[PDB]
This record gives sequence, C-alpha cells and structure tokens, in this order.
Amino acid sequence: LRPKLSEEQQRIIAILLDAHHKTYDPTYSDFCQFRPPVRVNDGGGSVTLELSQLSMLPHLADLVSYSIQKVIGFAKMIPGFRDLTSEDQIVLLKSSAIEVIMLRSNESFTMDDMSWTCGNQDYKYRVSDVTKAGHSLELIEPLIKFQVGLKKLNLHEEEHVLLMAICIVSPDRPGVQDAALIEAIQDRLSNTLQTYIRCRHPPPLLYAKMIQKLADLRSLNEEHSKQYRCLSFQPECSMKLTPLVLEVFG
Ligand SMILES: C=C1/C(=C\C=C2/CCC[C@]3(C)[C@@H]([C@H](C)CCCC(C)(C)O)CC[C@@H]23)C[C@@H](O)C[C@@H]1O
Repeated sequence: LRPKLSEEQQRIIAILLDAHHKTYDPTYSDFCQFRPPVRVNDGGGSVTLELSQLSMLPHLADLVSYSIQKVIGFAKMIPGFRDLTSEDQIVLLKSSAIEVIMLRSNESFTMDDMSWTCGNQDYKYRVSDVTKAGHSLELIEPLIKFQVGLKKLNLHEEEHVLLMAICIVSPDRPGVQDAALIEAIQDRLSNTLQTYIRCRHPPPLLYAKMIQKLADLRSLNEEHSKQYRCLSFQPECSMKLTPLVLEVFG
C-alpha cells in the first residue's frame, strides 16, 4: 500500500524546506568573512609540520562555527523541537552538530574531483586541506567515502532535509532527559520520510539505505571527537578556534 501524505506531513516537509532555504546559502557569499585559508607546502603530509602550523585551522574553524550557528537556526524550526526542555535542546544540538555539518556539506561536495567546492578556487576544500587543519586520514578517508555514498543516493531535497532533522532529534543521545518525547518527535519525521519515499520517489531500500547513513555518521562523530582531543593538546590551538567550537566539542 502507498498511503498519501497527510496534510500534516505535507506541512512538515514544507516547513523543513523553508528552514533549510533560510539557513543554507547555496552561493556561499559569507565565506569571505572568515579568516582566510592558508595552504602551506606539505606534499609529504607531515604530521609534525601540520601540527606546528595548522594553517587551514582558522578558516575551517570559522566555517564550522558559522555552520553550527546555521544548524541551531534550522533545528529551532523542526516541528516539535521547541516543545522540548532547553536542556534537551542543547544536548541534541551539541551531540549532533558535527553530524549535521557532515550531512549538509554534501550539497557542496562534487564527485568531479572529490572536493567540496564553494565558489572560487580559494573555497575549494580537498583532503589535503583537512590534513592542514590537524586531522588525519583515519577520519578523512571515511568522510569522503560517506560523501560519495550519500551523493549516489540522489536524494530529493525533501529527503535531504528530513534526514538532517531525524539526525538531530535522536532519542539515543547521552544526556537526554525526556527520551519518550524526543522519540515521538522523531517517529513523526520518520513516518513522513517513509511515506514520502513510497509515494513520491520514482523507481528504481532507499529508506533502509538512509537509516544506515545515520549509523555511519555516529562512527564519524566518534572519530572526530578523538581527533579533536589530540588537536586540543597543541599549544595555542584555542586561538585558532572559536568560543562556540570550543564549547560544542570541548
Ligand atoms: C561546513 C560546510 C562545508 C563543508 C564541509 C566540509 C569541508 C572541509 C572540512 C570539514 C569542515 C570536515 C572537518 C573534519 C571538521 C573539522 C572541524 C574541527 C577543526 C573543529 O575539528 C567536516 C565537514 C567538512 C561547506 C558548505 O557545504 C556548508 C557546510 O555547513
């Protein structure tokens, strides 16, 4: 059976599309306001050199900080999110922040050359740029594989926004108080996504493949946390980050 989308489900999708359009600028016009990207010579991928310079960290920290602000705005518009206690809201935002950033970045990712292209060459991010920010291949390679796999699903924008919303409103995040309420909110979003796929997604499993990407994100979250810890050990590193980044990942 392929039941039609209820009026409420249609409304939820409309609200989420609007939220995304207001919080994700496809022209990347604000990027010139971030601290400039600096790319030192490191063809050898020297960990020692990368840590001593962290040349790309200020720019990426600013990009991520900016993105967390946009994610906060997006989350506030998810139907039901405001009904949660502020304590639960913050817990969900802090624990999903890096995951939603990885998801939303798929919009700028291109399989032409496996990079995140955000306008001019100055804002094109490749694997080598991430290593210049202090991260290792243990995170980057799996990150790229994730991007390609998500790209191949060819999600409708409707599916893309629902997935980011479901990622944020997850009842199994450590620290949540009212798991039952959170689960109710997520179920409403999940049922909307499942109904949309059966009804609006033409042939040629997609729902299952999407749920699996959420599990993949948990692993990337874990690895990023481990690497952020190592990064924080570097003297003078805090100055290369931002107060928001320090709080969310610290
Ligand atoms: C941000 C956005 C973009 C790209 C995401 C990328 C490319 C560069 C490296 C990033 C920022 C990854 C880094 C592993 C995260 C490092 C962060 C830190 C230095 C604090 O540990 C995660 C997602 C990656 C651009 C645009 O799509 C908006 C989006 O919102």
